[PDB]
Amino acid sequence: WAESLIGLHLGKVALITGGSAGIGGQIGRLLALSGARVMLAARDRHKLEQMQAMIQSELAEVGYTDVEDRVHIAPGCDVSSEAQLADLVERTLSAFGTVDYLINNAGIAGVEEMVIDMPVEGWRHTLFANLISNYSLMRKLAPLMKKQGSGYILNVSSYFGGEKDAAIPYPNRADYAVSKAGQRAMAEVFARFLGPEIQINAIAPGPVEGDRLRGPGLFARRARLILENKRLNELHAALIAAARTDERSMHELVELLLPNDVAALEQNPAAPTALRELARRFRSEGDPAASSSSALLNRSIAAKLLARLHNGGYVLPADIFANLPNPPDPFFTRAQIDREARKVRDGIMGMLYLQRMPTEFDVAMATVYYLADRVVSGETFHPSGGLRYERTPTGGELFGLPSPERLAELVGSTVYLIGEHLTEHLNLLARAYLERYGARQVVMIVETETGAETMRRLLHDHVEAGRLMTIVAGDQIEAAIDQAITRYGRPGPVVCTPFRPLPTVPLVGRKDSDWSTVLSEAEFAELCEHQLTHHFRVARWIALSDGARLALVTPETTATSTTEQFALANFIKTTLHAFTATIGVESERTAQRILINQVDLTRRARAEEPRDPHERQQELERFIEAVLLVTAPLPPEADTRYAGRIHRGRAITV
Amino acid sequence: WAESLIGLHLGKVALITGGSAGIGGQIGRLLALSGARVMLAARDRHKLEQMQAMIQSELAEVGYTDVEDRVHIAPGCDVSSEAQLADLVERTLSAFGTVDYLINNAGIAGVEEMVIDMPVEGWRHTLFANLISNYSLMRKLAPLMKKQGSGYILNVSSYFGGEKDAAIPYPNRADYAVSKAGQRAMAEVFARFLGPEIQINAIAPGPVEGDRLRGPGLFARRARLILENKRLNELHAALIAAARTDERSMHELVELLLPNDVAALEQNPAAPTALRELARRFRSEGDPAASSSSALLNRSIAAKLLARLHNGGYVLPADIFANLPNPPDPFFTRAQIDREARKVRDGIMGMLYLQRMPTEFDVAMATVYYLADRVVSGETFHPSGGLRYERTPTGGELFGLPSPERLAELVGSTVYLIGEHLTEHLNLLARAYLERYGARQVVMIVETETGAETMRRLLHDHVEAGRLMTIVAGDQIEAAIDQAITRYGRPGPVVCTPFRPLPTVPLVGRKDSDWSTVLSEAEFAELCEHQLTHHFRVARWIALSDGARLALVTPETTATSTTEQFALANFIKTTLHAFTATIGVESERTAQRILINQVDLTRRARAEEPRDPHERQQELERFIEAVLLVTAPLPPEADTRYAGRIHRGRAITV
Ligand SMILES: NC(=O)c1ccc[n+]([C@@H]2O[C@H](COP(=O)([O-])OP(=O)(O)OC[C@H]3O[C@@H](n4cnc5c(N)ncnc54)[C@H](OP(=O)(O)O)[C@@H]3O)[C@@H](O)[C@H]2O)c1
Ligand SMILES: NC(=O)c1ccc[n+]([C@@H]2O[C@H](COP(=O)([O-])OP(=O)(O)OC[C@H]3O[C@@H](n4cnc5c(N)ncnc54)[C@H](OP(=O)(O)O)[C@@H]3O)[C@@H](O)[C@H]2O)c1
Repeated sequence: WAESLIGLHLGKVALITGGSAGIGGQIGRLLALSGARVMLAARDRHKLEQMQAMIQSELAEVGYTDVEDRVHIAPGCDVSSEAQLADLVERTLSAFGTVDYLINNAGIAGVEEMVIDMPVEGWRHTLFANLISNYSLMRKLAPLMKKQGSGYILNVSSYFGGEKDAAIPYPNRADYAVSKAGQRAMAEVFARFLGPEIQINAIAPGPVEGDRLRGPGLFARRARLILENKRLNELHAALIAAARTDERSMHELVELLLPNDVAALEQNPAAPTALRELARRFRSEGDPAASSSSALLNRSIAAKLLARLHNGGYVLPADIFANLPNPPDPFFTRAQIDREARKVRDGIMGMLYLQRMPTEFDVAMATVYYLADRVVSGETFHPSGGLRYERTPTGGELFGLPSPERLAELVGSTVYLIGEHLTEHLNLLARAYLERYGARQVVMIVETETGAETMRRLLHDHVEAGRLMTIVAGDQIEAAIDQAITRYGRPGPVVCTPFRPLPTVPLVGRKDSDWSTVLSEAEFAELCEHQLTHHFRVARWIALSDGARLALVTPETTATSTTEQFALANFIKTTLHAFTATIGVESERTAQRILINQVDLTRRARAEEPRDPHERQQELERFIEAVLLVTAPLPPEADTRYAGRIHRGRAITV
Repeated sequence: WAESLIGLHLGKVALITGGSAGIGGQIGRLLALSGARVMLAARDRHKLEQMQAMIQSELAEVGYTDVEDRVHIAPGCDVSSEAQLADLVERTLSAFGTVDYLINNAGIAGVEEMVIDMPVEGWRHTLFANLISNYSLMRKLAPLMKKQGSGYILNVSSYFGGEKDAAIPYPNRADYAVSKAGQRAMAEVFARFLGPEIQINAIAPGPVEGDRLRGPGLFARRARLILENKRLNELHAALIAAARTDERSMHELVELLLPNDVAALEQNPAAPTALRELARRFRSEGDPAASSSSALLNRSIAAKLLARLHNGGYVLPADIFANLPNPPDPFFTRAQIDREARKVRDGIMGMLYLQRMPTEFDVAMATVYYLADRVVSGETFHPSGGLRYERTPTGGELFGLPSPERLAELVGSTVYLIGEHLTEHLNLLARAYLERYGARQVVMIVETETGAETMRRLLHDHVEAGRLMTIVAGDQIEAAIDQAITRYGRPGPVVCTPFRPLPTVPLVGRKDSDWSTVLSEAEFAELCEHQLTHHFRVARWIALSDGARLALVTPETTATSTTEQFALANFIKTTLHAFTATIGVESERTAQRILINQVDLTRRARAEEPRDPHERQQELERFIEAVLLVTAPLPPEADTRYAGRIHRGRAITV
């Protein structure tokens, strides 16, 4: 079977991250059988040595000599650490010289939580390990590839990273979905800069049979979260619903859960109907051996609940769940978790056209044959069948304005605008809301005092009339939104624009250059912070603000933007669609059920941009219409199952 | 080099259409070296024998025995002929038994004209050869594949067939682009039915170095058309412009071109400014050795011009260009055609990220490795780099209503509605136009008298008031539009809905069945006639009707549509986007510059469909808004280069 591999990749040096197990282990193994010298990078030393030994043995059986020189290892390499990536490259270069193939395979599962329960640092950690690491390794190895006249960058993405012009929601996995989408987008936008010497593609496999999924594996962990998230979401919504029709504070309502007894809560006449009906449901649909049928929650679900309530603005002591009786193990039975795990597996098998999952060997084989193709760049290869998940087309240009009825509902509204560098857009938008649609007030949340002064001057008349308020956020956007809430009231429309413009630096260096001016690894992390994390932070906080309609706005491209700006802006556009689409679906699972959509100021081609002042004014009017379409209120009566998903997770191009 | 191929496809029977040359010749050759028994199908016998001999010789050099049994030929096989496809299968089955791989490689260039100059039969011929032939061959070979428990259908599509959720315009190649898009869509929708036994994918190569493109090849033919279409479009527009400001009939204006002398026309004081400025330009920008600088046209361009004028409704004798002096050869010089051909080549090389074209061997190699992958279905593999052409995202759901100003311009308008089976949609739309937007009249163009009576009854009040007229088109839609023009005046909005519903037959048969109830090869041709050719015919005619705004409406899917209806409707949706996007770009090249866009009543998932009467009414209101958005007039002042392309070739999902 290995005879088709002999000489396929002979004379090539390949670097494989996550090379000690899974798909990466198989890629490294098959590249070695193909004639390549491979460097396998991962954290655990033993796992790497075991894999190195297995490959070296196979290579000897096949007929290779000096097998120790063909398979090297780089232990203690966590891809989320920049210093560890710099050490990887130095170790690889000293061992084999110039790297031909950079296989960006490592990809952590991530936080595995809904955005509202996702810590910001946990989201940053996923981006560092799965996305930023890919640029960092390319930045270090592409100068040597360009100098020798050839190279290959392969990013191992996923079916759940979506596609060109379509986003795929991945509920509970937004950080992961964004990182996968960014790996594909990197191949798409850097292709033109890296060519003709370097090829850059992505692989997007569908679900793969192996340790990651089988194990507690991804399926078993997803099963436990389904049951944990079900208990959390049901408690959260019922407490929010009770708060609307009850005189007691959230503190007093949460106190009713302290005996942590499902039966006692159901039988409590002093408890609101919403909480009593909830207790009825827990005992009625639960496993009697599971303590989750007799107890409302454990300290872990209690901590997730408290954090949601605190983020939502409810005043509760941090020690409210300190004396909470801990339920005896198991909270969820083996029977419950296994039933849920098999339902996850069956659902995936039913979606696959071939009704079978590939093995890691199957994916790696297809990838290794694909790597021999020298005439393709900027593409996403699908080595295995994808699912039947919802695809959200991104980039619709033909749209109108919402109905006059929806527009009339903006009269007396509270509008929040977030931004700084887009001064024209912010001034035009605040004026349309106050002058055309009779909004009561606009709260202009800027980054700096210089930004606050620029806006107060541009909007002087509305400032003096008390119609426009300014807040300086700095790097504390959540606390600034909390200041906006206490001081001016909860918002209706929320327009989130980036505080920073895109950088204007080269994306590749000249063949004989040191690449010293090229976008650094730190600058790429900064692009992600300002153009991705910025919106994630706002969306995470605004998702618990009842009645909000959030518009996530991407950077602006013009007829005079540099080619590098076009690349980075299109990289952002695509990566953010994954986030917008995922949180769009997650919103339906919460009691607030806010609207979240994306308005794109970025286009693919320079030719499509306005060229004269009339065309510029048309573009600026389209921006107002696009923002109004996603921020006008969708009446409760109209928010049906059908119309609800139409008004969430969409992206429109100005 | 062939050692990596040994045993890769051993024990497989492959059928390759267009197997005597190009990419197909290389696929057959490489499949044979891989261990497969190959049947090569094409028209010319000599070309097939030459290829068969070359492969058999290589096979012997590599070490194979009984080489004559491994490579067979099927001459006189034109894929556009159904009878010839039935003979192909019988010949292949008798030679090697069950076919494992059906390689649908044959793909004719097509008509190579703008839609307005594209004969309807020429468009049908491309669909028969490039698309219908693919279903026909699958219909004959898939029962044997399913019975043996394995099979593979590979459709050779193109980069110019677009992608999932994105259309790519291919000006002058609409028939070809549609056929390519349909080959990809076939893989996408049949995957779930054909699995788990049969795999179905498409390959979408970008431009390929070879005889097709080099030759007179595709580049040289495209160069000659650029110069021919330039002379035709410039003459056509100038004659249309002159007709607006001149007292003379089109007949009398065309008479000024009869001396066929560029100099005499420029120097003619009796000729309108538009024609005199045009003559100035021909002499000024022309090659002096080319008779196109001294003569206005030849009989070929004169025939294309006359046909446009006749289709546009101008009264001219068929013999107007009978006595036209024929210009001496060359009409366009070698220097002119070569300059244009190299500009086509340079433009393609500049768009390719790798700045190089693959060879036929490169594409075929990548394809043959791809064919070994057993764990992927419903995908489009890109074996070579694509261009940087405009991508039109298709399926935007978030849209509003046009401005009240644009809406107010519908007062007193002439509306044409084309349809029959969508009775609810036609009645609702005609009522909105007449009752809500004060349109003067609606002309309801149906297929049959039974359809006319159904509509006259549903719209009885508007019929009696003289506000709703009915026309019975039959299979003569162009003549019916001409009857509408003479009798009721030229239209503003034109809503083109299919006359026929989608069939409700199985798409695959049971493993042990005869497949006798499965959608036949004739029924698939009929689907294409009613759901693709129907809109093409209307769009081809309406493109010359000044002031028209055309909406192409796809079939309807509901929460109760069969799974087969969902597949065929999604097949249509995607295939039509290619047409809409192409004609969208072509419209800018004409003097009429009408709007053409697509409104989709088809969705990908059943779950997205309305489930109750309230959700159904919301869906029906969205249909009205979507149609209004594409049929409200775009004022001349607003039709800028920027805003013009935004309002053409788009597709929105209801
Ligand atoms: N499995 C699927 O169904 C599937 C489908 C589509 C896409 N993918 C993608 O395919 C890639 C590989 O997936 P897989 O299934 O092979 O995953 P896996 O089994 O989890 O991969 C584990 C490998 O990655 C290493 N690794 C884990 N965390 C690391 C870190 N922080 N830094 C460096 N190495 C690390 C592991 O060793 P250490 O723990 O010692 O570091 C081991 O070598 C990922 O990019 C994933 O997103 C997977
Ligand atoms: N070339 C490119 O740049 C490119 C790029 C993307 C996609 N494609 C696609 O790739 C496929 C093959 O293209 P190619 O470049 O190899 O084309 P090609 O050189 O024109 O292919 C010619 C081959 O097809 C046969 N053929 C032509 N018309 C036929 C008909 N009516 N019935 C049966 N066989 C017929 C020819 O033999 P006879 O004349 O004897 O019949 C010969 O075997 C097509 O589907 C094309 O759309 C090509």
